[PDB]
Amino acid sequence: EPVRLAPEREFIKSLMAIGKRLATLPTKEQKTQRLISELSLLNHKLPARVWLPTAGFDHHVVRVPHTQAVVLNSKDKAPYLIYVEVLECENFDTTSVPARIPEEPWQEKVRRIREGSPYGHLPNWRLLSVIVKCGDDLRQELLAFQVLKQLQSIWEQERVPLWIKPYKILVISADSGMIEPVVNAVSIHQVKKQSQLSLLDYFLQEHGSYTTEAFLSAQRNFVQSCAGYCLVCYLLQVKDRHNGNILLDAEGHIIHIDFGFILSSSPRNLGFETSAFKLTTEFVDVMGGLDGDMFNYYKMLMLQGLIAARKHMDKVVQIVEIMQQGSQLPCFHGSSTIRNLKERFHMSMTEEQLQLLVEQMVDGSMRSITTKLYDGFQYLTNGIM
Ligand SMILES: [Mg+2]
Repeated sequence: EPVRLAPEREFIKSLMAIGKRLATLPTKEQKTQRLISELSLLNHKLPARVWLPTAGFDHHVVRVPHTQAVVLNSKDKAPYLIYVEVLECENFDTTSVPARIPEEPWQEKVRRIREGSPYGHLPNWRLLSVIVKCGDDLRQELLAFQVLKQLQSIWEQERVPLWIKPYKILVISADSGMIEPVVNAVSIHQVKKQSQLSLLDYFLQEHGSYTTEAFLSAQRNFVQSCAGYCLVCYLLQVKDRHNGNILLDAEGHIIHIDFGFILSSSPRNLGFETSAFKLTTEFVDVMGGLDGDMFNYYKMLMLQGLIAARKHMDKVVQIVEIMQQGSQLPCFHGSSTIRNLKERFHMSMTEEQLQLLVEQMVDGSMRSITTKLYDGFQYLTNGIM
């Protein structure tokens, strides 16, 4: 029995077909009801010789818990999120399809699904998640994912301890795809809404006090991820940054999501911004303030990260150029997109100049901080303060 492709195609198509039927429904409530029925049907055919390509390890799909999926918010479309139970195997080509067994945080979902699943006792059981978008073009997300992976590889190679979290994208059609969500994390919006704390106070409560290893560890993770995404947002010109599309994980890292406006995507910023990455007071406070060692570390990481990126520039630009040749995406706008991208690597600068640039960029990223208004008047008047 060779690895047959038709089962897999039918599986992927079934997920898209579900989305299409949900999209005929006006209300979220109705889509939720329909989704339960749809997933129950899917389970008729499982386990099967099919896989979720976003897994990143060989496995068979065994179950899609039909009550546990989520219809996501959409004005027009019908995006949805499913949890998918799989059994890991070492080699998919040699492994037989598993025999059927008859019938909040990530951590609680995993617990509840495992307990309710006839497969949940198996040691090779794993829960995966995927967002199915049957009417959204994900090629721009895929480009971002490819670039993020490349930057991650560059920083690893150059031993720069920046941290980012590329999330997997599958492009199905020109107007459909799949996204592996980042599950161990909540938007900063919700972290603040639920806790009613600043991020600093949240860290002190959740991780520990200033003298604790946990606090320092979380702070280090926050800085390394902040620096990583600062560079990502600058190089890719990621726009539409807000607390709804920045997540916080249980380790203190931030994760940027939703790359719907990158590179030359309209509308262009008219406020002379170097990047839409904004370093708020709240963020600077987590780093222990403007004069703090962790803020200095942040700036050092930005410089070492940019040095590393610059050194391997062609690896990143090539990814963008290949995507541009194949596709007519909104983030491309004729010649200038690539020119401007290359210029953001600062190939002509010395490391001394790059250090000065990082200072300017960091200063600019805090432009929304009220202190900058208060203490910026020397640039706007003939006074020296
Ligand atoms: Mg002046």
